[PDB]
Amino acid sequence: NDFGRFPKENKNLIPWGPKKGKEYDDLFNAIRVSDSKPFDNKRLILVQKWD
RNA sequence: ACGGAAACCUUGAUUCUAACGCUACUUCUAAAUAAGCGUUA
Repeated sequence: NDFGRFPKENKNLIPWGPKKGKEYDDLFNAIRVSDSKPFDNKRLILVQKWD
């Protein structure tokens, strides 16, 4: 989206939301990702950032 | 020492019976708690 002070993403490129008088066209409402069953704290470590 | 005197337009009566402010309607739609590590030493 170049119509602005600095560029940003075009959120309307993949259509989402309801439209007035138009058929519902949300693709990523059809993809529904559930979360995980909780795992244990025995699987956790204390890593550090290296660049 | 009057066409005059005496005489309640009065008694008893429920503006009452029956009737759902009800029927239908997702607070809904997309969205990684994530990005940047320069320069000096």
